[PDB]
Amino acid sequence: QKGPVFLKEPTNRIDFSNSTGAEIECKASGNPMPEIIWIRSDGTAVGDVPGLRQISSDGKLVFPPFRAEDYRQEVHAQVYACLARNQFGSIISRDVHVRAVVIQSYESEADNEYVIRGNSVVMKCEIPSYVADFVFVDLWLDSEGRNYYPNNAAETDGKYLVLPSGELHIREVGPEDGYKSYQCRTKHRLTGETRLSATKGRLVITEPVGSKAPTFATASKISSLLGSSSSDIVLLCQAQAFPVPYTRWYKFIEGTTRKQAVVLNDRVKQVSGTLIIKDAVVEDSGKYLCVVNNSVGGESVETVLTVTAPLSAKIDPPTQTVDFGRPAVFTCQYTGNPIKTVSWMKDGKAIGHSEPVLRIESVKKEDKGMYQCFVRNDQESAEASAELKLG
Amino acid sequence: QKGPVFLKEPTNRIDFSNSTGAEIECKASGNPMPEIIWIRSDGTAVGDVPGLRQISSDGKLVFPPFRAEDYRQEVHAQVYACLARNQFGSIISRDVHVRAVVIQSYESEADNEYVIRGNSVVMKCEIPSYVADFVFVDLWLDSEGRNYYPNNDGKYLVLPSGELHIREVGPEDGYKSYQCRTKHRLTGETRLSATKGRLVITEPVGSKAPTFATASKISSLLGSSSSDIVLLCQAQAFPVPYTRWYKFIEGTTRKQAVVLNDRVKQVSGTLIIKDAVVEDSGKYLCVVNNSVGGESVETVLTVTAPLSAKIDPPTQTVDFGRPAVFTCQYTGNPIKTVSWMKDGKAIGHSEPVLRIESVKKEDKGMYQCFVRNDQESAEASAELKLG
Ligand SMILES: *[C@@H]1O[C@H](CO)[C@@H](O[C@@H]2O[C@H](CO)[C@@H](O[C@@H]3O[C@H](CO[C@H]4O[C@H](CO)[C@@H](O)[C@H](O)[C@@H]4O)[C@@H](O)[C@H](O)[C@@H]3O)[C@H](O)[C@H]2NC(C)=O)[C@H](O)[C@H]1NC(C)=O
Ligand SMILES: *[C@@H]1O[C@H](CO)[C@@H](O[C@@H]2O[C@H](CO)[C@@H](O)[C@H](O)[C@H]2NC(C)=O)[C@H](O)[C@H]1NC(C)=O
Ligand SMILES: *[C@@H]1O[C@H](CO)[C@@H](O[C@@H]2O[C@H](CO)[C@@H](O)[C@H](O)[C@H]2NC(C)=O)[C@H](O)[C@H]1NC(C)=O
Ligand SMILES: *[C@@H]1O[C@H](CO)[C@@H](O)[C@H](O)[C@H]1NC(C)=O
Ligand SMILES: [Zn+2]
Ligand SMILES: [Zn+2]
Ligand SMILES: [Zn+2]
Ligand SMILES: [Zn+2]
Ligand SMILES: [Zn+2]
Ligand SMILES: [Zn+2]
Repeated sequence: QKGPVFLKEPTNRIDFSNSTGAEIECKASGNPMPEIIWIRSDGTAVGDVPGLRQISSDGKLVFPPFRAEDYRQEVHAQVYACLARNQFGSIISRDVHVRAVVIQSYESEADNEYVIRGNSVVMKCEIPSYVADFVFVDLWLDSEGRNYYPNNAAETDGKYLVLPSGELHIREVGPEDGYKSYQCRTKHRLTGETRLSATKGRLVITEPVGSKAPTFATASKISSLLGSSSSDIVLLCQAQAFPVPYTRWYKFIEGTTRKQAVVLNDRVKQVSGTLIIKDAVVEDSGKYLCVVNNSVGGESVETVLTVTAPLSAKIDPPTQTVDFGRPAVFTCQYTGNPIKTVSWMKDGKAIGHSEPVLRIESVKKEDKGMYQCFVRNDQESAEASAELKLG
Repeated sequence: QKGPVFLKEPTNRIDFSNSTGAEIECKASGNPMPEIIWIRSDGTAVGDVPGLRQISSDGKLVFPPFRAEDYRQEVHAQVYACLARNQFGSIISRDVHVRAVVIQSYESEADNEYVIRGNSVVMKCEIPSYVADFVFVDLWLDSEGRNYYPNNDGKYLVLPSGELHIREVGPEDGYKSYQCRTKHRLTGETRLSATKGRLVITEPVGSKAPTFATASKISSLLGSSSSDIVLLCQAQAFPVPYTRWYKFIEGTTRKQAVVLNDRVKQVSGTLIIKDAVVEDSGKYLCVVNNSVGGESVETVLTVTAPLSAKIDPPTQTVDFGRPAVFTCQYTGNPIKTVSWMKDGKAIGHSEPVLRIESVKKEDKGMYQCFVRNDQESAEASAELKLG
């Protein structure tokens, strides 16, 4: 009757630990019911590797736990896929990127941050490059025993705020905050075990010796950051000075030298120089300018934001019947941000086109089969299925 | 008989401590002996605040040393200027910005850096942002007593920006401890790192895709023309990756790799430029790659040549209604905005070439060309006589 249609596909990124292991599933339907075949991204089938990779009873790729010594790259750190197939044609899933990571002991360095009294500060949990993806801050803790818990910012009103980007924001530091010391404890999203910071950060408060220029923590006059759609994103202004200055956030109008001021809502909030875009959307993207002036002068810093949305695609029509000699067109409709490549596939084999509209002019008995459009950006991809028929 | 021009033009930026003190001197030229007046940037004149600001004889301005408590902003941190006058009119001295520093007893933290063996790492001893305008790192030291040095053997290297670079990080390197010595440029007072940097060497096991220190895909940087400039690439991968630095073309997606030679060198992921030119200014790209993966980061760069200029002709005479023109020959990088002023009065034109084909009776006097940018400046003048 019909061709294979993908129901449950795995996720673009599958990460796990050598102690846990993983078993991933792929589901397709149609008449006759297709059989699920596991393959690499280049379309080559994968066999067992006893102790590492084994295909189980029903259509399920398994990665049992393993010694750190038994780690094998081509098995664990790999690009995978899922192939559903029957009489009509074949289809491939979105590329499934597996990275299995052995448990590797890590430590968090809470950095002492220099400040002038009256200025607000943000102190950071320094985390190594390699665990940064798998680890984040569970909470903040001081020497006095007060836990500062991380939160979506509904209420930005308070002395202490733990913001979603993982830092601890303190409004207008003073002597009372001077002899307090702070720990950050982090959680591994695979293991789920918590670890306190080894070194404790402390606020070092200088006094308004002079009156000076605004000074950012770095010489960088431009930055960039990325955030998801539903996430609460945090831009930063780390500017420091005396006398304590005021912050103004602006957003650039695209492709021109003309700026515009950021409108604050119960959605968009400001704390010190910290801008909070909480409950974001793609249109929040653009070039931003933080501007801090004081009595002695002023300086400014650019920031490039890009909001990403989940890639999804649907082919119109899911199926169509045509007669020999008549044109048959397929149109791939997509969402998510950003987009780089849209590409077409036939029965598992590629067709060079960058266009969302696939147009065959005169059908052939050759052209009968299954069609797919592949939408992709660096960190993500998606798969929509389609069938062709003849008369 | 004739009008003024600037012979002695004090430095654009002046810094000094409370213990040292400082002084400035400004002459020009011309006839009769020009009135040398010191003015704050907006043309209001400035008098004495004795003990700090007072005008010494010769019409020169001195800043005597002072205690910390007596400090007041308007005199110390401020932008001053200078002006000369005859019947020929006035001319303004360029941007002078002045600062003074009370001793904060600066502290410097040596930051622990966590690394997978085989990967080259950069160590930064972090100086606070406010004092960083002066203090720099002269030397680095470890537990063994090893003295490193600026270097403007090929393993351990300190850069012109002051950080310490290590390549092929081994187990021999990590279980040491590191600390840096910082010297202040307005005093000469040195000091040793408060804390001691520990290098944690982690055992590579599972293969890791290249990751950077921060999520930011871009950075900006700049330096003087004659300076040796560094471009950081901080990347850690297992397998240890290979860093290839490209360079873009202005406002285009076009790309080319770069020319490794005597002036433009490379160490690990670090692209180093020796004594440079404004022609090196541009937008670069750092791509890191290994078997598992790897990604890219781009770095903006600028080079700054000194601002200077003059007007052609330096002087001329004209027939009352006959054309008179002045063009500003400019150099230095970047060049933001040229500005014209009549006897210090601000009269706008954005063109390097300004002309008057119709002369009034009152246009007799001095004229200037101000070449300006964010923090920097230069000035030169010309004058038209009516005959
Ligand atoms: C996945 O790979 C991991 C290594 O990358 C494996 O974990 C390691 O396993 C070895 C021995 O199998 C442990 O060494 C033992 O340590 C215990 C004491 O406990 C340890 O406690 C923590 C670990 O969380 C830490 O403080 C120290 O490493 C302690 O050693 C001793 O009693 C033993 O005699 C032996 O020395 C490693 O400690 C451990 N590393 C970890 C957990 O980070 C893990 O077993 C692998 N999984 C599978 C399924 O093979
Ligand atoms: C705050 O400081 C910024 C610079 O850090 C000022 O922005 C511009 O600065 C350039 C060069 O310094 C000038 O050419 C522009 O004219 C400035 N902008 C404007 C709109 O004039 C900014 O003006 C300062 N704002 C305040 C209130 O001090
Ligand atoms: C070097 O790393 C890049 C980053 O993944 C590899 O991939 C290309 O990266 C460029 C950006 O510099 C993109 O424009 C291309 O689309 C990427 N192509 C692919 C196939 O990923 C690149 O292949 C690496 N170079 C090698 C392996 O020689
Ligand atoms: C400059 O200020 C510091 C601040 O403590 C002080 O110790 C020093 O004596 C001052 N210098 C003079 C010359 O008074
Ligand atoms: Zn992919
Ligand atoms: Zn630090
Ligand atoms: Zn799909
Ligand atoms: Zn200036
Ligand atoms: Zn650190
Ligand atoms: Zn001059």
